[PDB]
Amino acid sequence: RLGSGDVHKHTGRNCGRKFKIGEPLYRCHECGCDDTCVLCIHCFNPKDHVNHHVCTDICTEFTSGICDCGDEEAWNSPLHCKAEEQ
Amino acid sequence: RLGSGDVHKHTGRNCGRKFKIGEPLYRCHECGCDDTCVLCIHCFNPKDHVNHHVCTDICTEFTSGICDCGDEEAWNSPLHCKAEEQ
Ligand SMILES: [Zn+2]
Ligand SMILES: [Zn+2]
Ligand SMILES: [Zn+2]
Ligand SMILES: [Zn+2]
Ligand SMILES: [Zn+2]
Ligand SMILES: [Zn+2]
Repeated sequence: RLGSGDVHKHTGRNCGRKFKIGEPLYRCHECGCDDTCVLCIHCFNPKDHVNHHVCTDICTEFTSGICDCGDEEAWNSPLHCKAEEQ
Repeated sequence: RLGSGDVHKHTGRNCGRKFKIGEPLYRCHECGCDDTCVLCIHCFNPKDHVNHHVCTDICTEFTSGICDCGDEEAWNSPLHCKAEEQ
């Protein structure tokens, strides 16, 4: 047996979650390679960002925008996905 | 019948969660009345802080420090506890 983890765990791939209208998300000035790099609520790990300038958002329009957790091109440091924590 | 909510829901009182060593937490420059006002991970709601300067922390020492969610003396605006969201 092996217990199941979080349904948002995505070890081995990019998260790719598509945001819905009204859904919040996170940005980090220091970690994001640019101001389009974002993390969904299931992925953002506060432990990765102590003393960083974090800025939340809410998706307010139909977008093809997606969570960049697990996309190393989007981040300046390793992230530790919150959904991987047990 | 009425379904149970989140075990961290604390409608009607202050949260009061005591942080453990290694536990992350949140601060908001604009919302906190001072730099001692904090929110635990179960309470911090990103929807309350769009375009605010949010700063995470990790508790690194034995403290009597506690989450201030639901303590109106600690905040400059109404918060909407994440644990109340269904
Ligand atoms: Zn994600
Ligand atoms: Zn992730
Ligand atoms: Zn960061
Ligand atoms: Zn709390
Ligand atoms: Zn709360
Ligand atoms: Zn705020």
